Amino acid sequence: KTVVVTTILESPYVMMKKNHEMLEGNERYEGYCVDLAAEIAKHCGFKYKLTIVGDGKYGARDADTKIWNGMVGELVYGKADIAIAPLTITLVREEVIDFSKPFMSLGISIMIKKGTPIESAEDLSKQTEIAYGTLDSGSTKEFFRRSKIAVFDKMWTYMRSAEPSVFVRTTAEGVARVRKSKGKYAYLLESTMNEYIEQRKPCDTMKVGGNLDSKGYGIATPKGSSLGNAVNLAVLKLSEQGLLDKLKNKWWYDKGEC
Amino acid sequence: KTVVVTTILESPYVMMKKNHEMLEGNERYEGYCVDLAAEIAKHCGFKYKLTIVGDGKYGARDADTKIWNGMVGELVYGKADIAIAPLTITLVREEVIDFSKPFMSLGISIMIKKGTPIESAEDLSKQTEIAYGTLDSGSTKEFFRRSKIAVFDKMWTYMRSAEPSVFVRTTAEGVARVRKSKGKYAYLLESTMNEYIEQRKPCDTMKVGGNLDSKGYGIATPKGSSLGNAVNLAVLKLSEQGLLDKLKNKWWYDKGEC
Amino acid sequence: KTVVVTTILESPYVMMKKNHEMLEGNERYEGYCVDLAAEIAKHCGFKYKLTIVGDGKYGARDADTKIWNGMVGELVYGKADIAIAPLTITLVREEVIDFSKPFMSLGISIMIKKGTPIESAEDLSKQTEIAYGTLDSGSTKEFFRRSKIAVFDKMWTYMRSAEPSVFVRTTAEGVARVRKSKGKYAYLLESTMNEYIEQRKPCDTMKVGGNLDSKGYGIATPKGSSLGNAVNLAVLKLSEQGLLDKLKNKWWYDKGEC
Ligand SMILES: NS(=O)(=O)c1cc2c(cc1Cl)N[C@@H](C(Cl)Cl)NS2(=O)=O
Ligand SMILES: NS(=O)(=O)c1cc2c(cc1Cl)N[C@@H](C(Cl)Cl)NS2(=O)=O
Ligand SMILES: NS(=O)(=O)c1cc2c(cc1Cl)N[C@@H](C(Cl)Cl)NS2(=O)=O
Ligand SMILES: N[C@@H](CCC(=O)O)C(=O)O
Ligand SMILES: N[C@@H](CCC(=O)O)C(=O)O
Ligand SMILES: N[C@@H](CCC(=O)O)C(=O)O
Ligand SMILES: [Zn+2]
Repeated sequence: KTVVVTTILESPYVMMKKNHEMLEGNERYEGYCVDLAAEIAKHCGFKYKLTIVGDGKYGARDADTKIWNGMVGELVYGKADIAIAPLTITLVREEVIDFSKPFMSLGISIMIKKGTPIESAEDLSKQTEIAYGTLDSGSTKEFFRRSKIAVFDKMWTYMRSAEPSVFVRTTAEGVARVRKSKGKYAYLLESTMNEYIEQRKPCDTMKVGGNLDSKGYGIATPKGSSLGNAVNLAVLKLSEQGLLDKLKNKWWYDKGEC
Repeated sequence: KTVVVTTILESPYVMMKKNHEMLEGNERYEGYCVDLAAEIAKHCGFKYKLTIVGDGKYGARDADTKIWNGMVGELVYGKADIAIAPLTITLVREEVIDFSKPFMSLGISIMIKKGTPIESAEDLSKQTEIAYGTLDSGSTKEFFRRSKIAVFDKMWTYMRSAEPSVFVRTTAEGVARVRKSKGKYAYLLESTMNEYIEQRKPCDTMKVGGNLDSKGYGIATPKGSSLGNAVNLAVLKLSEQGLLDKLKNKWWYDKGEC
Repeated sequence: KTVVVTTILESPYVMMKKNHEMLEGNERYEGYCVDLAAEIAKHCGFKYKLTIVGDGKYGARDADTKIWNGMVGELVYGKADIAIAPLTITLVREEVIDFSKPFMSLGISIMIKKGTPIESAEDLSKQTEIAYGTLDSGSTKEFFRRSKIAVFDKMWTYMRSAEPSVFVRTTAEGVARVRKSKGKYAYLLESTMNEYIEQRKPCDTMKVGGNLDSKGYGIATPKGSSLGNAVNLAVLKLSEQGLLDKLKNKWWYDKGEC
């Protein structure tokens, strides 16, 4: 039984392998999460099909509709057997899907175009010149939507009324937006992505500040999926074998272009 | 059946005719909106009675009570069939009443007694010496109250807290307050009134800076009224036949005194 | 359902990005109306497909055939769910389609090559040296065609009978013609496009005089469409949150080249 892995195009976790669009199969993709999926499938002894979540969303439960979209939805509604993505372990997702132990640590972080007078979330919150937003339908946005933390809950008050929307559809759009914004837009996103981008040409962005929180990417499987246990042990195996570090190095730093 | 037209004594939209005491019914009044109402009535083929809004207000929803006052309330509660007044098309209002397309454009503008060291909203927001307020129960106030724009949020933060109240009940009061404040009061009001006032003796006020927002006056009708369509088309007709411009010229600039 | 947004390639409202040779769906497009469509959609919470009106016309009822072309037609004949375009609210159009409140004001204005012996429509109406025309199949043409106003009537009389046609198929054609005409052609186009063009290199054109009239672009939906309401409310929300002015700034002025 081929495990349907839901994942999302998000560098460097999962990326079309240059010139593999026209291709098919898992080999098309590359990235930390593709390798991870590999080491996971190998350690759990399963065949998997990497599928890119249709709506290209990580997963959020639509308010009112209550319907999970993105990779979470995939798992929740049985469209996918497992999500091997920079899928943030969050409480609201862990209620509806299972998460392996984190295979990666990240925090919400601020990406700014280099030179933006922003050193912290506080800075962002304390000012108006510089818009900032998050991926919509992602844990970051939810982090802010939900945070009682005075500075975030506020950053949210701003972001949620912000217009144009400070929310971007994709990390690339946030990043593009930061780059295109002449520093007038700060993108709140996961330090791992932020760190990846920081290391990619045009190298005009950087992570400033520490992370606004600490979380992890877990491999998500549907609630009570039998894969969960295997995958979880796999992740831990992988972690202890230094594979995750090896992978993170491979995908973040070994290709550093800055 | 005689259309009850709610309107508001607001120059030069609706004004008691110099005599007026010797006149009855519609003929008491003259002004852009009286003329507009005449042509709207003629073009929608209804007989109407101009009636001034009891509370002389345009209309805002009372927080807590959620009751609408002013012309909006007159429509909302079925005291009037139509509002033909410089009634600003706003989101909260369009939610409870219908507006023809705007028959007049306006923006929130600043009226200052001539010679006030203010050239913009940013200026007012940046200082404390010159008070500034808007008509309460009006769209200008609601604009600031609901504005997320840094400068206006600041301004609203100030105005909402200003003591004594920077808000006025009538434009006449705001205008008087400007004229009497020796430049210590800037009146945030709609450019149309501001322009009109600018052009009337004592010619001591002026609009400064551009409009803070762009909006329109719409002939309002109760949500889902039949008149709405007719009135809307009549407004478009009147607009296109140049009547609106002819009326605006007649009432704003033909009478100019400065 | 995915709302089908008809709109028109008209800078800066809707324009092909720059690599629209590598993007799909809505991201191929950029511009004020593209941004407008996005927030409109985000606020009305619908998915949309931007689709450029086939005939690249705005909408005019073909005399004799009585068939609406352009985006009006697209809406009138059910090909589009909504037009998010510099579509002029006009009487004839509101008779067949629904317009939101205007999301942008404009007036018919005269674009002349900078330094053209023209300062007004009266000026144009008085002379024959400077040809002037409008966009054909536009509200601007129809304004003149249908104008009862002596001057615009004379101008119409002139334009309709001017040879070669003073009318142009596109704004670019009109603009090019202004430029190429060494100032012997005045383009009567909406102030907004006039202003946009003014702001674009070669900066050889300018809006002269006031507008001949005042109208707005509204987001159009088929008559009695459910969307109309939400979109109208969206437009108002957006307008009040300063979005439309931000967009206007972003697309007109923030890239100003003159
Ligand atoms: N940085 S940290 O060690 O304090 C830290 C780490 C994690 C925290 C919280 C904190 Cl304060 N949350 C967990 C979530 Cl998955 Cl429930 N992940 S974590 O990276 O181990
Ligand atoms: N300039 S103005 O305020 O007098 C003005 C504005 C509009 C008018 C007419 C006039 Cl006279 N027409 C409407 C059309 Cl949509 Cl029926 N639009 S408008 O910009 O609000
Ligand atoms: N300044 S502008 O022309 O771009 C403009 C005009 C109107 C906007 C917003 C903007 Cl940004 N909002 C609408 C709503 Cl208030 Cl009914 N009216 S408008 O005058 O056509
Ligand atoms: N990793 C995030 C997506 C990126 C973000 O939200 O910043 C998630 O699972 O929702
Ligand atoms: N036209 C405004 C009143 C004037 C103002 O608010 O300044 C309204 O409809 O509320
Ligand atoms: N916006 C216009 C087109 C341009 C023009 O007519 O000048 C319309 O809706 O017809
Ligand atoms: Zn390969």
